[PDB]
Amino acid sequence: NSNICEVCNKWGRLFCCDTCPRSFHEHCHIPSVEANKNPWSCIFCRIKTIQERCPESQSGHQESEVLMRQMLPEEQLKCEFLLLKVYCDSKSCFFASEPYYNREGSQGPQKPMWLNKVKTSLNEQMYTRVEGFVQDMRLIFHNHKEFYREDKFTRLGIQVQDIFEKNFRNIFAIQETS
Ligand SMILES: [Zn+2]
Ligand SMILES: [Zn+2]
Ligand SMILES: [Zn+2]
Repeated sequence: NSNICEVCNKWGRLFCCDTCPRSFHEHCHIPSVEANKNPWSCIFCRIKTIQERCPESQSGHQESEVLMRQMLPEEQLKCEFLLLKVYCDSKSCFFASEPYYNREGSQGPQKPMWLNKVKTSLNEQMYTRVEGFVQDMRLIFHNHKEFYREDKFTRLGIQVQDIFEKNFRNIFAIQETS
C-alpha cells in the first residue's frame, strides 16, 4: 500500500485498501472509512466494480438524463466519488469550509455553499436526484465567480470547477462532444 493519503497526500493514521494499493485518512475517504469490514475495498475499487459488472454503463449518456436519475445506491456512490475527486485537488481548500463575505464593492451570495456542506448532505441522504448534488457543486463555483468579480482570485473557482466538470463527464460517462 501507498504510505500517503490518496486525497490529501499526507502521512498519518492511514487505512489501507485490500484490493488496490491506495491508502486513506479516515475522513478523507468518502464515505468515511468503514469501522470493520475485512477485506475493505476503497471507493476507487467499488466504482471500478460497477463498470466491470456493466460494461455498457460506459457508453455515452446525455447530461439531462443523468441529472434526473434518482439517488439509488450506485448513483449515491458515483456522487461520493466525484466529491472525493474534487477534494483530491489541493485548491479544494478554498471551497471546503463555510465562507464569509466582506469585500468592498461586493455583496455575498444569497445561497452560500461549500464542500463540507455537500459532504454532510450526501452522508445524510438529503439528495433525491443526481441533479441536487450537481446543482450544489456548481453553486460553489458560481458564488465564487460572482463575489470576486475582477480580482484574479476568481480563477481559483474556474480551476476547481474544471476538475469537477472533467470528473463528472468521466464518472457518469457523458457523451463526448466538440
Ligand atoms: Zn488525507
Ligand atoms: Zn482500492
Ligand atoms: Zn451487464
